[PDB]
Amino acid sequence: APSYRVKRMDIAKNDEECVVNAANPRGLPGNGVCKAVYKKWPESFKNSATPVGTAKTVMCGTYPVIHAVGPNFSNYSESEGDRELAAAYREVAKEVTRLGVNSVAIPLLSTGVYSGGKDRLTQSLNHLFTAMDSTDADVVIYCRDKEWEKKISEAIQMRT
Repeated sequence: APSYRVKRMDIAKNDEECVVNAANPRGLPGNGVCKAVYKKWPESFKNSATPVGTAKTVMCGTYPVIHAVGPNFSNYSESEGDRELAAAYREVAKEVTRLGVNSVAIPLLSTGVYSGGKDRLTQSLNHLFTAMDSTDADVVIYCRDKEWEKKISEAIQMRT
């Protein structure tokens, strides 16, 4: 079983053994988290395009960057987007297990510019939990908003 913590800081500064990028299907530098990952690990974007609902790892030496493509809710129904978001997280979990890493830095997928204007903290975080519960990794969730940090921490505390 995994452990979970939350940090309010730039995920490009993580101290974990791998990072999950909030990637786009074209493999482009993007904005937000995706652009912060591109700035720190630009070589991880070599042939990183992957479809919505999937994850694709590009290694930077022995440091994995796991590009996870959540849906943009502006282009999906709520129910189809929800399924694709759950799927992206399941694919992250499978990659984390395959890579044998002890810890993983992970942002909340399909928030911000992919959220369709809606607050998707609970939705996205719950799909993260469901997927990562199948691993034994130390999971560190990264956010930038102080209010989201508090809500993620409270959600973590009331699972155990």
